[PDB]
Amino acid sequence: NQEVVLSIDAIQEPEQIKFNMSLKNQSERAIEFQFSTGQKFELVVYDSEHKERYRYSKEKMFTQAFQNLTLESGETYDFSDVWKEVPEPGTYEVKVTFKGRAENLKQVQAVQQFEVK
Repeated sequence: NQEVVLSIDAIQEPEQIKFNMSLKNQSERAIEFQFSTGQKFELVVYDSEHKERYRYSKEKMFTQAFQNLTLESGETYDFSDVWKEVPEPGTYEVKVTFKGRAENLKQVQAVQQFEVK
């Protein structure tokens, strides 16, 4: 029913937490996304008081380059990130937002609860 779908998988590792994402074109048509900088996504890890614990974007510099990307019918754009410190046990939420903009598409974002144990 939705043309594009973003999935998030959060996996607790020994030294860190890993986030695997896949932006999937489920439509029958190719879809173009445009970006105004090199940055492809944003990822933010919220705690139970909605304070930010991690932001992919902090500590990074992106080129001010326009980009033009086509996701074919069925194609996925796969991407991941590592949060380099396990926090304390509890439930958290990761919100990934895709920075590419498709004509006649709401911006693509997903959220995902995950427990650190």
